[PDB]
Amino acid sequence: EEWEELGSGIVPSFKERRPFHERQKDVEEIRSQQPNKVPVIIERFDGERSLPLMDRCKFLVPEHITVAELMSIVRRRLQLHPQQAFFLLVNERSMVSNSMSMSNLYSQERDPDGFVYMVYTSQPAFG
Ligand SMILES: [Mg+2]
Repeated sequence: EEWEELGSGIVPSFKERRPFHERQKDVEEIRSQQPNKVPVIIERFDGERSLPLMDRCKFLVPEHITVAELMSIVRRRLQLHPQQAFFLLVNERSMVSNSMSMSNLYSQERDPDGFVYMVYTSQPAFG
């Protein structure tokens, strides 16, 4: 009569893995060390079946980098067919390949814990 664990195979996300205060401390220290860099969490969308997983979810992006530029990097890193559909969301909102800096994105979209959370999908918003 011993407790058997279930669901070892279901990977938790970053927020599920680490507590708020422990996440908040990571951003505090990193911002002090490298203040010209933006903390980002980039994970796969839950339902997603086409696009692959990456080994890392914690990332540092220089302030000057563009949203368009970040999408190309994330797209390149996953090694996809060029026709394959790729979208990158912040707070469940799709992003256009636009000219805005990571520092402007960070100001506008940061989570209370200090990270910006992004998720990548094959599913388009509309259509
Ligand atoms: Mg889950």
